[PDB]
Amino acid sequence: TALQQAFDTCQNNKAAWLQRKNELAAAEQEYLRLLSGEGRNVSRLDELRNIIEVRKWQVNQAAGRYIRSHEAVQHISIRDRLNDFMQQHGTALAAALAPELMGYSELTAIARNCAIQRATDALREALLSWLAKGEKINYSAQDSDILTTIGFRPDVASVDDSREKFTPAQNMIFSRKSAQLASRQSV
Amino acid sequence: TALQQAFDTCQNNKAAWLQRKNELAAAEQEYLRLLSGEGRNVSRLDELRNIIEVRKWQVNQAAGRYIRSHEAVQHISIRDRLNDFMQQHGTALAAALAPELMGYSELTAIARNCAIQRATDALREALLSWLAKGEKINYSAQDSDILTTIGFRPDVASVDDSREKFTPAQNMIFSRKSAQLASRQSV
Ligand SMILES: [Hg+2]
Ligand SMILES: [Hg+2]
Repeated sequence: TALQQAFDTCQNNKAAWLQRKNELAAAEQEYLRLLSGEGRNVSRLDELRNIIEVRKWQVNQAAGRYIRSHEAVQHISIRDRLNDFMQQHGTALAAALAPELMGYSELTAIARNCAIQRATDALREALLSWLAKGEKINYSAQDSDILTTIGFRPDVASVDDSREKFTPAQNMIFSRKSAQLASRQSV
Repeated sequence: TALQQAFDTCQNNKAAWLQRKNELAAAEQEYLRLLSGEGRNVSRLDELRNIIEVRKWQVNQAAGRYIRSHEAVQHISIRDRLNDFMQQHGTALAAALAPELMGYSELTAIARNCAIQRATDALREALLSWLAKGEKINYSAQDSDILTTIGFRPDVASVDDSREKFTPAQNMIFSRKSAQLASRQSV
């Protein structure tokens, strides 16, 4: 399913994000070791300084991509579970909304928009009243394992990491440097 | 119930509106009979001209009041039937919306607004997809007799009748003249 793929991608993206944070930390650590020593490796320091800049960008990109993949999983589940819900109870729901919705398949564009907006306001009010009961809400059983596994929201750390904005021109430079970093043989 | 009262009021208001339209027509008819005759009852004509102006205002007011009472019946039924719906299926609906709604009773004001808006967008999308099936929508069985009796929408005649706007100052004058018209003994 699309949901399963979306979950595999989210899990992959979260790992990539944490991997980048590890790599950055490893570079920061080597840099600091050199700053703390007696030597003065001008070129190694300069190269590490460049690497650190690249890793920060990678952390930022990975964090954003992870957040979007996380939201994608939830978005797909909601859509799909709501479709199943309407399959079971659409008739009763529409019937309750009949004074707004009856004759929908015959309405003009302008009429359909009004009808949907008003039906939507009524639904919102009903949802709000039900929510006020304070009943605890669990995930749909069908998607509970996946939704539980991914967590309710991405950690704020990923939001902090992706806050910085990079232009397309910057992404061009950094994506080039990333590829260069990826083909480096350590020696 | 509030719905039963609202229906009694709608039925009353529709009758009042048609009654006013009859009264106006009766005055217009007497006026025309006089215009078509040989006589020249200056004062009766002038009084009829005044009466006709008052009846037009009454038709306008009654029409508006009828439309609002009709919408009130539908508004109450939708609210009530949706409440019953949530009573039966709220848990499943909320569960399907869990990635948006879970933890709602704990959210800040800003968070609650976002959560409701997003849950509401998802609902709208689900409703739209279900509607695209083109299944015919009937009234909830509980309110079907009342909703059928009142009709889906007020006749456009009532919209035409209430289109004209009257200021509070005009309503003051006309409401006075209406009362005067009501205490007239015909002679
Ligand atoms: Hg994930
Ligand atoms: Hg009515």
